[PDB]
Amino acid sequence: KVYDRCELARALKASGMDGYAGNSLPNWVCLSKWESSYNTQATNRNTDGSTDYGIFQINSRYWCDDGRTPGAKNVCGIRCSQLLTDDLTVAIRCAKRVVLDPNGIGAWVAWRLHCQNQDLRSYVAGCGV
Ligand SMILES: CC(=O)N[C@H]1[C@@H](Oc2ccc3c(C)cc(=O)oc3c2)O[C@H](CO)[C@@H](O[C@@H]2O[C@H](CO)[C@@H](O[C@@H]3O[C@H](CO)[C@@H](O)[C@H](O)[C@H]3NC(C)=O)[C@H](O)[C@H]2NC(C)=O)[C@@H]1O
Repeated sequence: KVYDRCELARALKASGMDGYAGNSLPNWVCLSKWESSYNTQATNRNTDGSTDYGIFQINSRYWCDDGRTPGAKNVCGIRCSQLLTDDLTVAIRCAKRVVLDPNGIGAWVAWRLHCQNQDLRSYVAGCGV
């Protein structure tokens, strides 16, 4: 499913993502926008054999099992396939686990590049959240 910006915002707010580990809502909308363009079925293969999965583009080397990534750890304890569903429950739960590591929201290259040290007010504007 390709989420509408405000449709996503409402779904993340409802899942407790606003302030999750000190990361306000606009941070998560900004990273979903630039990581996948709000598409839960987005996939991206890397040089090293790993693949990025879903709306938050979670890597198969540490967080999920896709059966073709060499030396993977599956810390989220899921199949990567579970990150591409229209239903965000599993993606949210894994993303929640990703920001608990020391690097936090800095784990996401799109966040560091287009959201970090920017005015993200516009990503939630008009959503009524
Ligand atoms: C949001 C997702 O999937 N992001 C992960 C991933 O994602 C991408 C995704 C797309 C790209 C693209 C398109 C291009 C490009 O150049 O790079 C990418 C990296 O690749 C990073 C590789 O460094 C991971 O970051 C690395 O990931 C784990 C998660 O924490 C680390 O292991 C953990 O390291 C910390 C030390 O800080 C410990 O606390 C824990 O022991 C440990 N493992 C566990 C299980 O928690 C490691 O350090 C950290 N790497 C560095 C060098 O930043 C980050 O998680």
